Amino acid sequence: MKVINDPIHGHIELHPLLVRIIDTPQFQRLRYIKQLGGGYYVFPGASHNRFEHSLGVGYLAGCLVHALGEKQPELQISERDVLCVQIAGLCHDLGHGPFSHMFDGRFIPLARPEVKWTHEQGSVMMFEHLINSNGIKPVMEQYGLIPEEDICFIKEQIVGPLLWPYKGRPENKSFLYEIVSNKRNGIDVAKWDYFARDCHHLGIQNNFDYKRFIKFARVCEVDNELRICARDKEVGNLYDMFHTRNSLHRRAYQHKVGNIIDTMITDAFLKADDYIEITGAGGKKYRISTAIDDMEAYTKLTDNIFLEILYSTDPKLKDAREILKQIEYRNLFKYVGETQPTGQIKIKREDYESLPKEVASAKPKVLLDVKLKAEDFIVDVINMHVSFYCKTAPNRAIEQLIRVYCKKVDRKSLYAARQYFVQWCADRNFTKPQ
Amino acid sequence: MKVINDPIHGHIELHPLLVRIIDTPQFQRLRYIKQLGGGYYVFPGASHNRFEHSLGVGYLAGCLVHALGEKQPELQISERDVLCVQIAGLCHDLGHGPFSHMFDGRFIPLARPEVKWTHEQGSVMMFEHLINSNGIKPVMEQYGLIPEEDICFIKEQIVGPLLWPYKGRPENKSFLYEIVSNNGIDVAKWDYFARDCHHLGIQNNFDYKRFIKFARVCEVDNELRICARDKEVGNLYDMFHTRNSLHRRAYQHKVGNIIDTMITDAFLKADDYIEITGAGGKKYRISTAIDDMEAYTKLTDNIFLEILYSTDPKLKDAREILKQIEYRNLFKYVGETQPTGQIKIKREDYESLPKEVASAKDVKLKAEDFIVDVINMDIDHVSFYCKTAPNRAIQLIRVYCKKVDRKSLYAARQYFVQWCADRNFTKPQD
RNA sequence: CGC
RNA sequence: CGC
Ligand SMILES: [Zn+2]
Ligand SMILES: [Zn+2]
Repeated sequence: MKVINDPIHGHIELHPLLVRIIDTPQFQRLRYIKQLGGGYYVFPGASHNRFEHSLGVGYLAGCLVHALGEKQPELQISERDVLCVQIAGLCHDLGHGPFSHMFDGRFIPLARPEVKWTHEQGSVMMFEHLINSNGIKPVMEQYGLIPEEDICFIKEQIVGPLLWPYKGRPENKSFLYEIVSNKRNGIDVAKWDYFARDCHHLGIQNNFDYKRFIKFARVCEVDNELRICARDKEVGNLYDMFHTRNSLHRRAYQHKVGNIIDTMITDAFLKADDYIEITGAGGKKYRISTAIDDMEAYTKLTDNIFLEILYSTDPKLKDAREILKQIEYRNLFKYVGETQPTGQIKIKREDYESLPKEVASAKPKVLLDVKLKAEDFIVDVINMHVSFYCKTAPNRAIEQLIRVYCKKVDRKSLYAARQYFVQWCADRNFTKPQ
Repeated sequence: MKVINDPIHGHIELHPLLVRIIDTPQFQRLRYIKQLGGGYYVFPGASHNRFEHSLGVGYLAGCLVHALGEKQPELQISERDVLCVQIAGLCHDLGHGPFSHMFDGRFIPLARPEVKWTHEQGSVMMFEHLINSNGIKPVMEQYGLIPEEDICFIKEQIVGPLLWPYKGRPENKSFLYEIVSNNGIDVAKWDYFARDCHHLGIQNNFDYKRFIKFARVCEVDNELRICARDKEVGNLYDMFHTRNSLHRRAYQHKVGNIIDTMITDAFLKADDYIEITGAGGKKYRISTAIDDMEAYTKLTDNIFLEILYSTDPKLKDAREILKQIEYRNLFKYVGETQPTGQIKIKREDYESLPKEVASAKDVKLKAEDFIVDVINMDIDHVSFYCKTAPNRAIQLIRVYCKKVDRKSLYAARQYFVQWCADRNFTKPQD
């Protein structure tokens, strides 16, 4: 089989069935989507894309199931189970759009507030499209997979279930749905890859040692469910991982300028949406916000759309182009403040678009000259339990931030924007900004 | 000052003038050109672009020039001098085209064999274009630079001189011309040695920090040359070895070079049908964008995706080559050879080679089926000093086939071996 | 506001 | 033929 040499995992061995899924346009698309979205414009080392991360997730998913399979043959983990987990690891991010999280986290809710969309649902659709347009089903049979149920298994590891809700594997293998993405504690192999990979590219330092965690993991009975468990001695490695997670969020994922830049890209896309045409199945033409509705079109929707707007000459694209040009010139939106919702609702995606109006409609009655419209405000909604076993008894067990930026960079609008912001938070009973 | 946190160097401090140069479309362009070109298709960690490298080179350039001047005040090293050497470091790669070296190393020769072009020449043109499009001359003045002679000094660091052939700085500051690009020891190699090892997972045994703090300018044959300390000779060996490990394992990688030639082939078949708008509304091709910097500003690795996502029927041939890269149905390796004792093959003759292979001889193959790739790399000449006496010192040629059946593959092998006989080249191994 |  |  083939070896891919990754700076984080060294030599990666890929089963020939994984190679065939990788060597498709639907998987090679991930080479053109930056892992950290606009974070590259803030961190020059963060040039990595979804592709190499996905190889890493596919690789760690395998190492874990194969480690668990050797130390616990009573789990009856087949080599078909291994491949289904690796495929799910490879393919979990297939549905990511331009600038990863900025696309489904901010662009799609602002452009189509009525539509519900996640990158995970995109991954399922893209995976189904990847199989159908490349004849992967026979290659799966050739290598021992049973397509109808194994494809069901792979999709459920990605997006979740549609008593025991799953239908790809029975209850005696429930621990398999915990590897690729863990919806119950947030410890999965995908986190392991990008902690290490993002640290590597940001120059932040990573104390967590994923290999020791794999070496000592075990499946155990916890409330009559089979769950993967860490050794009781290894709590120190887990403390390190959580500290790395907190550093990456505080330093990189929630960086002030990096988030501002994400909203500028989203602004440019929104101004371009009516004029960019992406050709989907049958020659039908889609927009940036509607490419998610046709997988052929989505395949051709990547970070490229930044440069296609930046390089365009079309007069209708001028407004969008000038937003991208201000990023290059480093004339960004200006930070106004921050807040938190007090024991309150999740500010919901359907409401993201109404937010700039509320801020402008707020009444700071300490009245000054300048007044601002909704188009001048950006509102940024940033959305953000381990069982152990002792070695003497091996199968016995033991939120939202809201930033406001202003598109006008004068002293007076920024002074006024602050007054509107401080007023808006009182209206909704948010914490006082300062 | 503004700080940029880089994984190779930690914190980089940028003088306000450098920020002004960096925050232009001409410099930001470098975010959209892979440092290793097609090598990303073999090394998934090699996603790095020319931009981050260029910041490293400016940083390393300042470190060296600043450490010399503080340790040897007799060198008369101004802050004008430091800023100029930083700008030269920041901008030395401004002229790189799509997929870095694959552009001027193979494409421009195959598309316009008449013209003799280098990315360094592009960097001079792109720099001049950068300075005028963003009003950098007044900013240079408000920070103590004399633009007319300093722009010459920056240009000369990047491309070289047109007796003392330089006109940006006098001979008593000859050493300043050795920092950005040189004997082959300069800060540019230092950054990409470290940067490439970091993304490739190869180990870099050279420590540039140790070389920097122990470096001294000394007189050697009437010229002031930058000299390493005697005890750093072991560091120099490690430097020369990681350089050679990077070329043999990464830059001259077999599949990555094959992929580079597939992109080049795609570009030549797309060349007559892509239009890039340059100054005055004039239109240019991938091959002529080099003659107009406004157009060149918009020619990045994005030209790869424009072809790949194109629907024009006239771009189908180029599109299908790129689509063959995604599927991993690549050209096939036939063999390797070298011009032993022979005249090195020159760029102007690159396009003649695929027909010379079909020339020299059941199934027979035409020039269309042959790719000929010419791989170029480009002890002494480095002087050391002792502590007690601190002022005195002491081509590859590969052939690929486009038809991948075993019958055409064995045929192309014989075309190749015979072609080397006619041209006095080595007989390939197995 | 590439602290 | 991302040894
Ligand atoms: Zn992921
Ligand atoms: Zn360079």
